[PDB]
Amino acid sequence: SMNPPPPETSNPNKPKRQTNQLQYLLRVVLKTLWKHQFAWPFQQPVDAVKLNLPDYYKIIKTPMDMGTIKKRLENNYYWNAQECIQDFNTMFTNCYIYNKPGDDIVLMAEALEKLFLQKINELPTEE
Ligand SMILES: Cc1noc(C)c1-c1ccc2c(Nc3ccccc3C(C)(C)C)c(C(=O)O)cnc2n1
Repeated sequence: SMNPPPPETSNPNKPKRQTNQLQYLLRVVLKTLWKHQFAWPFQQPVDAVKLNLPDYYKIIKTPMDMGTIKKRLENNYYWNAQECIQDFNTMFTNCYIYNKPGDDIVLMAEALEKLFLQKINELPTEE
């Protein structure tokens, strides 16, 4: 029972929406990040069991990953772009909180975050 359940990718009680900004986040931002050579460790939830990180979910209480973000986008889980941007930010910050500066995973995260920030800089106007 070591890993927690993953973050939800759908919810019957959460209102759903498609916006051009959310479309951009899936088509341009996530797509660009997903194919980056350092993306793979972020493409699914951290498996603290398999990775032998027994304290991971003791430290990180709001886990997030690009696999979850991808599904949320594909499922129209979000109401707005801010919610999705928040998930990306949580993913990166979690990584910086858990690992030490100069760990390879942190360098990988930093590469992805730089690219993330460049793509969301050109987030289009709503509608
Ligand atoms: C993401 C993330 N956030 O915190 C941690 C911790 C991770 C993380 C780190 C490594 C992962 C990983 N491979 C791995 C395992 C041990 C040492 C070094 C690495 C790499 C530098 C190659 C990433 C894998 C994997 O090998 O499948 C998956 N998720 C990981 N998450």
